[PDB]
Amino acid sequence: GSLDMNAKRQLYSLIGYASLRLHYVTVKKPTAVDPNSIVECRVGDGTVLGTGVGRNIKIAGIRAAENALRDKKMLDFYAKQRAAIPRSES
RNA sequence: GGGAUACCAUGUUCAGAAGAACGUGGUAUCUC
Repeated sequence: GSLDMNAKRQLYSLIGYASLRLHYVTVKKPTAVDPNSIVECRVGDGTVLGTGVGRNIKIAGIRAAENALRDKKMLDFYAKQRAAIPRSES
């Protein structure tokens, strides 16, 4: 299918190059009165592949990955980019 | 007695392209 295992595979394997600067930030810190946690699938400090939320947070973590592999246009877009990438980059 | 997050610690597992990440021991809060 297309989740967790398949996700991590997409992110790193499919779009896991050098300098990409992945950035899955965790927000909404879970609690014993509302575990619910949302993830921020972003990279480069200005790119959001998607977002995810879940009760046991994992669904949030996963949903996060599944979120990044949900934007083929963005995914592939990076493929080319990764290949292009000009000079003078930080 | 079931289940969920988390803390200290430790590792296994998913996969089976690739590699990521979750698990596990116990204390506790909540909850059923």
